[PDB]
Amino acid sequence: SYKLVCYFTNWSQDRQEPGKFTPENIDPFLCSHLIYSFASIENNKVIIKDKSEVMLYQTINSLKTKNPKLKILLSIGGYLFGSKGFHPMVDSSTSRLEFINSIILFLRNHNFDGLDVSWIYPDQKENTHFTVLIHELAEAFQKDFTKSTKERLLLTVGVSAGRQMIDNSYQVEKLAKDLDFINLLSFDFHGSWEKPLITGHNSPLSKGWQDRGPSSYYNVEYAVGYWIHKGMPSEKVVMGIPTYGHSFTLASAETTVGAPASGPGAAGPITESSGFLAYYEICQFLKGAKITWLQDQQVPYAVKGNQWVGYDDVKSMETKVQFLKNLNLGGAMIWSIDMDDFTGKSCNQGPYPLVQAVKRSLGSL
Ligand SMILES: CC(=O)N[C@@H]1[C@@H](O)[C@H](O[C@@H]2O[C@H](CO)[C@@H](O)[C@H](O)[C@H]2NC(C)=O)[C@@H](CO)O[C@H]1O
Repeated sequence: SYKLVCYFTNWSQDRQEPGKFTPENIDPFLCSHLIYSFASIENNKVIIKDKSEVMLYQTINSLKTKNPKLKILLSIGGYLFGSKGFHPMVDSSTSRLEFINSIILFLRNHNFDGLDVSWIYPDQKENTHFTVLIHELAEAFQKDFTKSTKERLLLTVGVSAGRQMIDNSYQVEKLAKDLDFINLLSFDFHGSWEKPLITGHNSPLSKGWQDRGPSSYYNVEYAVGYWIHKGMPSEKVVMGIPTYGHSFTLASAETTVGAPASGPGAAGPITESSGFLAYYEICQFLKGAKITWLQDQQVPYAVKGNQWVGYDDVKSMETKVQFLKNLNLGGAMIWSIDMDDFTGKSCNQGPYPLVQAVKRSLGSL
């Protein structure tokens, strides 16, 4: 039994085609779990800020009628929300209790199966707050189940794949008791924010030939091994796989991993954010590009003109699924299905080429 946990986002609705996504684009049988990104916190209570909020509820109810086994979770956190978003809610047990009670009511009222807490990232400063918040949610969800005729609300967390951040942020053995599973954020290993500013892959499975010492932690295999080492049962690790890539503008003629970059890559036409591209943008980028498969890191990168893009393709999906099966992981998580070529129109490999390849690979005996 493997999970396929699929994040989708509430900002993809604002994009033009072929990136214009709403919950109606969701195939109810594509994933085992869907996670809505992201809720907000107002007056210490959970809400959803989304012009299409009430239509989301319609889709939730429709999806769960079509596939009664489907679980749909609500996520709070994400990069933009940061640590600031969790204040003032986390500042006392009183304000945290307001929040936890709001969560139970909201999830039940709106037919959600659970909560994902994706705090990006606690670090030293918020380690205690994150830990207590998770512990209090877990306890409250259990108490609520003790009294309910309904299923216990699930509790998951999106967590760092970086060793140092993991060490600083988490009390892993406690997290292993409190969480149903972790959504391991095994991507954003490299990108245009790095100093020195050199090319590197978003989500390498394995270490680079040039990696030594601390740089040898910056890959998926290491991250998964580290979480397990720290006490997370392998079956509670749901390994994140990205459907976006990180891009660089090259500073010289050199086009290899670790070549100098002047900055992020050119923004994609649809996502309009220099430094990343959705898969449906990558399929356009690849026309006229030279693609290299890294034998050391087991992932591709492509170069065209002065642009360098490290991304994940169908070969990477099948490779990463074989790896997670070999390590007895709980499944795969996707960030995010609304950046796969969900329409099928860009890549000409049918709808959701990456996620279908994950599903097919997971299901293959
Ligand atoms: C589950 C989780 O918390 N994922 C994080 C995401 O927040 C982050 O994606 C980024 O989210 C921002 C909002 O917080 C978006 O504005 C931004 O477009 C988005 N970037 C991409 C490429 O999807 C992802 C990926 O970096 O990982 C975590 O950091």
